[PDB]
Amino acid sequence: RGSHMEDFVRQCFNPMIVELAEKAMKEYGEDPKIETNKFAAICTHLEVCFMYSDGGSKHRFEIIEGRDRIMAWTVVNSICNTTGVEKPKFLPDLYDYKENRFIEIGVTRREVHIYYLEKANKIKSEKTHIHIFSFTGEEMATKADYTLDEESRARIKTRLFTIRQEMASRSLWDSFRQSE
Ligand SMILES: O=C(NC[C@@H]1Cc2ccccc2O1)c1nc([C@@H]2CCCN2C(=O)CSc2ccccc2Cl)[nH]c(=O)c1O
Ligand SMILES: [Mn+2]
Ligand SMILES: [Mn+2]
Repeated sequence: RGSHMEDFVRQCFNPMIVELAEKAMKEYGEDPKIETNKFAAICTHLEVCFMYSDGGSKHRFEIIEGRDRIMAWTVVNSICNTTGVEKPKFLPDLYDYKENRFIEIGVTRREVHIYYLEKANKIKSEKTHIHIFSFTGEEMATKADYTLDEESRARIKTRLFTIRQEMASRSLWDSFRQSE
């Protein structure tokens, strides 16, 4: 079976994002052909991570997401034993070489207050910065430190709203909203 959401995801995101999401889903044992809504969510979260990395200077952000599980952890230990920063219990998404902290990036279809709370409950690591974006343009970061330029975060937000418009124009937004 081939769904509409699957054919939309492959057309919306660039091929480098799609295969990085496909490899990550199969690496954790889930089929992008069937869990199509999470397929869309990983591509979305992945693109936001890359846009976030493009916000600072050239050699400021180190990307951990998208890598294979073993290599993603390899980079973390290298950073930890370089920076003298505690090794996080869970895999983060980035590392800020300027502010010396790992970053967890969240993208939700719900209230930014709600997801931060559960994101901090599962993290339990006080050092890793948390940064949430929403499909409605809201954002909440830890200690209100949003790290990036206003222009850089704004580019992320408008991209997220474009995705929801394209989903809504294909009637796929309602199913995507009720999947999270
Ligand atoms: O890195 C993460 N997980 C490690 C690997 C990576 C990975 C890929 C596939 C399947 C499993 C899987 O686990 C990670 N996980 C999550 C959420 C929270 C509960 C676990 N989760 C998932 O179900 C992953 S789908 C998803 C949905 C929306 C946005 C982003 C994603 Cl990835 N949100 C993150 O922002 C994040 O970075
Ligand atoms: Mn991650
Ligand atoms: Mn994340």
